[PDB]
Amino acid sequence: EEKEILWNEAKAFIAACYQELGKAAEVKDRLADIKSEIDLTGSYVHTKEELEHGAKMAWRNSNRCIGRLFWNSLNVIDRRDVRTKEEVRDALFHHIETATNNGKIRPTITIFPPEEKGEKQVEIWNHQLIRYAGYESDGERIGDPASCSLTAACEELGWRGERTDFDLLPLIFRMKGDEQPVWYELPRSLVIEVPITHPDIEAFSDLELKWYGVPIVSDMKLEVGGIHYNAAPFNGWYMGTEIGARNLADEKRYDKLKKVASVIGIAADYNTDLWKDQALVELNKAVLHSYKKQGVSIVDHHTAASQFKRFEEQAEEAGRKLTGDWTWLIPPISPAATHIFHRSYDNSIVKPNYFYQDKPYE
Amino acid sequence: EEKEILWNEAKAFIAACYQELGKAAEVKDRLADIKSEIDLTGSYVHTKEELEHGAKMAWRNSNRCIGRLFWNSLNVIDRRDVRTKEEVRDALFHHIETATNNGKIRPTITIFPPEEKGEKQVEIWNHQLIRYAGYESDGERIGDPASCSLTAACEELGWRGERTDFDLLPLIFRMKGDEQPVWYELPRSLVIEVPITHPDIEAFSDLELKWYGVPIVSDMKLEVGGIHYNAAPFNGWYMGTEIGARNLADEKRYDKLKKVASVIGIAADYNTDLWKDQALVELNKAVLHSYKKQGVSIVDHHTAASQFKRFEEQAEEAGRKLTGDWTWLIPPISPAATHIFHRSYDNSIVKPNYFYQDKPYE
Ligand code: HEM
Ligand code: HEM
Ligand SMILES: CN(C)Cc1ccc(OCc2ccc3ccc(N)nc3c2)cc1
Ligand SMILES: CN(C)Cc1ccc(OCc2ccc3ccc(N)nc3c2)cc1
Ligand SMILES: CN(C)Cc1ccc(OCc2ccc3ccc(N)nc3c2)cc1
Ligand SMILES: CN(C)Cc1ccc(OCc2ccc3ccc(N)nc3c2)cc1
Ligand SMILES: [Cl-]
Ligand SMILES: [Cl-]
Repeated sequence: EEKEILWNEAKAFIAACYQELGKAAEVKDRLADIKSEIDLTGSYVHTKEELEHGAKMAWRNSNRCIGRLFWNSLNVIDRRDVRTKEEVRDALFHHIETATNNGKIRPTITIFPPEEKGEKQVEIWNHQLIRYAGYESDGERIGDPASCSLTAACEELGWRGERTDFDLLPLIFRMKGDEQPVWYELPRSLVIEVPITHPDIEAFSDLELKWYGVPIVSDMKLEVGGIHYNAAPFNGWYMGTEIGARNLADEKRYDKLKKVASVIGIAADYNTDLWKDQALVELNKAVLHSYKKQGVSIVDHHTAASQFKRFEEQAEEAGRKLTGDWTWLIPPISPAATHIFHRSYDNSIVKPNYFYQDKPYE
Repeated sequence: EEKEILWNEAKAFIAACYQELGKAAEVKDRLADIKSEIDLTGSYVHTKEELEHGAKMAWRNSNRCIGRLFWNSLNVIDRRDVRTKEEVRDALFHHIETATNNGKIRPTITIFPPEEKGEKQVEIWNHQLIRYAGYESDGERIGDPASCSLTAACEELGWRGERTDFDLLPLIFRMKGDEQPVWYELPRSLVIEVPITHPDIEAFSDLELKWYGVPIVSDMKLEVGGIHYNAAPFNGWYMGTEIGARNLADEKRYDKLKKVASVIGIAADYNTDLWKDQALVELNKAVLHSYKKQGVSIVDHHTAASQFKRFEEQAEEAGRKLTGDWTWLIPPISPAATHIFHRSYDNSIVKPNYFYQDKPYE
């Protein structure tokens, strides 16, 4: 039964992957040797080539991703050889370093041993390798409320935050066999942060806003040809709106719009003044300015949309069906100013792809 | 066959309508007398009460409408008695007047004779009773490009525009029997227009922007209990983003953002400056300011969203399933700053409702 769903997903993936790689004749035999390995072992192992390309296809099939134009240049790191928690830690540390690249961010994925029996070899608890802690107790809100449950979990395991609004969470993951995860504090020299300043408004620094340079999503499962890589953190660079329009602006996140309106010198009294909209623009301007000023890669939502239009064009030209999630592709500011808003997308799920999986904490 | 689909839609509507009206016991007999009239005549006629309430239910079921909180106060004008084109014209003229109400806009619908055999008694060509003409010929673009095909149609029928960017289209509709529609120029005293000025930036008047006060959508079919009112123009007041973020901003409409950026004194050179986003905010501020300054009703998208949240609450409280089209409910500016963005909606079609129908021109 499980042996079957593995085989069908394998046939579909190998065919498409070898087609794209210009190795269509190699299919027949590779497909045969896989079928054998399935019968014998209950699973099969990807070559470096299959895995690298699979990860790339997976990004290409991510309906919600506006940044897909660069799918083919993803930097794939094959860490299926790790066996220990020191290795997992060091691989994660290394991911941060090479992906950050002094600010010239390389879109990178580190791939760990896949699920065996549906049994995890490694299980990463972090939502992102770099994120800020969050604390809610007795009317006191500190840091990122989205990180509240993970922070409280780390604090059960012996970690303690300094309770600034920007405490870096430790790396926390669990190895197969161990009932409890381990956690490792992050070396500050590895983590680039960007202070938020405004190009025109000097007072903007009084808000003492900052964000981390590299978003490294680490809780999603990569699925390639019937193989489940539940631990495979990947990154791109940020689109400014992620920081300025959501992380810093959402009421249930940092909720800074009222403070932003104050430093930019406008009233936050009437809906008709559109002070929130104005706050959002200046904050988003601020974010872009600050990242560029420091040498940390970032894209604005207009450029991002232009790139994604090219992705649409490149897709049709290659004879590939395009898939997308309109509700996630439009940017949270001025979406009607992008072509994305004015067309529709098929939201079908094609594999290889990245998927949600259940959290171990909570 | 047609007699059947009419009966089932009638049973569903009368039941729900009499339930809401507190007349549940009157159903039995009203339903019986309808069934008779169906057998005898092939159709049935709504009472003033059924029709009024039906129009209200139809608005309430409009998935794409953010303004549904006020569904129950819709002002229904019953003009099923018109037989002539002078009557149709005068009813349309009257709609404009009472709905405008010196700027204190009354949400109004005028209801004309429904389709008989699926045969129209009246067929309105205007998309809205008040709209601006549009001209595209030889690299010259004038007025509203969305009105290009209707403008060219009116010009076939003997109308001629002055070719300003704001020529008011004539009312144009066709009566049953007549092979061709008629057109009637709009009396300027009936049409309120609002010049666009900015509260802070005096130079904004140099753009010589204006818009009409009352959007009166006139090409949709109202369906109430199996009866098709193909001619039933209705109106609300504008949400500012409709004018500032779409009509005036869309490249395929008035396309004013570059001009807006110039008068507000910012460069329109780099995506990272977010000059479009900034332009959009000031233009939208300008629109709201100008409507309020003149005494013409308008709502901003934040207030509109707050009202729609109340509509959600009022719906659940009344034990009614809520339906909505997320992609149309979010406003085209700062959607993530409204609760609408952060939840989902069922997009099922419930009748009574308003529907698209095929255009007679084109
Ligand atoms: C290179 C720069 C990239 C940019 C600018 C970019 C941009 C985005 C943005 C803005 C989102 C929406 C995030 C949200 O609203 O929560 C997104 C979603 C996503 N991106 Fe990308 N992305 C990039 C690279 C990548 C890479 C390298 C991968 C994986 C190999 C990836 C996979 C995804 C996935 C899976 C989602 C959806 C996650 C979900 O459903 O919650 N992206 N992308
Ligand atoms: C009272 C103030 C009202 C406001 C502020 C309002 C707001 C809106 C807005 C902003 C839209 C989206 C328009 C677009 O993006 O193209 C919309 C759609 C709609 N509204 Fe309303 N509305 C109001 C009253 C009404 C009334 C009185 C009716 C009918 C009785 C109505 C029926 C609809 C329908 C049918 C649509 C969807 C049209 C389509 O699918 O293209 N609304 N409304
Ligand atoms: C915690 N999850 C259950 C919710 C969740 C998981 C992954 C998510 O990924 C968003 C995402 C993924 C990849 C990205 C790559 C680059 C970029 N700038 N943003 C990116 C943003 C979002 C929400
Ligand atoms: C694939 N296309 C040819 C068909 C198609 C394209 C865009 C579609 O909708 C995009 C869209 C989404 C939201 C909107 C909200 C308001 C508005 N005026 N237009 C809006 C338009 C629908 C169908
Ligand atoms: C020409 N049609 C095929 C496309 C089309 C038709 C009606 C449409 O109605 C939009 C609409 C409808 C009712 C409204 C009521 C109030 C308001 N402020 N806007 C409103 C906007 C939009 C597009
Ligand atoms: C009905 N809810 C309990 C379930 C539910 C609510 C909102 C949902 O999505 C809203 C939504 C739409 C677009 C988004 C784009 C980006 C982002 N970070 N979140 C976004 C969230 C999905 C499911
Ligand atoms: Cl993030
Ligand atoms: Cl309009």
